[PDB]
Amino acid sequence: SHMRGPDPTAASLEASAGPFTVRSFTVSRPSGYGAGTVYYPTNAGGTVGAIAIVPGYTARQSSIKWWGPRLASHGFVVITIDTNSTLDQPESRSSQQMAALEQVASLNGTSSSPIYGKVDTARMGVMGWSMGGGGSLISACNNPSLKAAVVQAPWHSSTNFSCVTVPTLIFACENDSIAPVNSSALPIYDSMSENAKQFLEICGGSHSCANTGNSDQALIGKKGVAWMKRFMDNDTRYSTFACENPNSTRVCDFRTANCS
Repeated sequence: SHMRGPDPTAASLEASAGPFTVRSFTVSRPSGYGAGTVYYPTNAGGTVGAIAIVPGYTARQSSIKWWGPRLASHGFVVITIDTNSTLDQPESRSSQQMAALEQVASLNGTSSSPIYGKVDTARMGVMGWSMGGGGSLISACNNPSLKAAVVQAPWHSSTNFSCVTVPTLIFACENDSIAPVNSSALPIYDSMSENAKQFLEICGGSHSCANTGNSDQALIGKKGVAWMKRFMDNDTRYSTFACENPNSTRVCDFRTANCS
């Protein structure tokens, strides 16, 4: 019972910004991770959940930053991070992701912070690209109270994510050469038995097909926002957009199970 904003439409979800005004700040003393930018709604009308987003191997915040304003404008506090090192592996990335959520919780309690009192610390979600995606799944396995996960071209040495009980959306990139769909994304998707889950493969995509500047932001943004609003807010006004096949020629494989 955490509704923010009006009933959504396709158009309102496809737009570059949702209903809320977004401001941001850069974390002064990032504690447990490399750097962070916090995006927040000024006017969501209530506390909102928090989401931490982690980049890929070799990559920096810029690679995933487009998600920060996109999600925050629909009613989330969103921290986009740099890892301690561009060469951190998935386990490290998961620890840093959780550290980022932890510092957002601290700042929610800090009267000097722009996000003072804006966060519902009981409602948190995880996202990431590449190893940041594999780290997000680790996070969800270790912390089953997380409300949702949205990952893109996830990377891990294993495909065994049967441990993920949280609602999980996987964006895959059809022609990914780093994390091939058939040997990575689809096995990971199929390993999950215990949860609402979805698999959306972007036609022609390379490993970076869901990153900042991508050609499919209306589609990808609509789906990521819809999944987060549905599951982080238990907002069934978003069931339509979270669960649907989005009838897009830019989707080359779509699967979902246990969605409502």
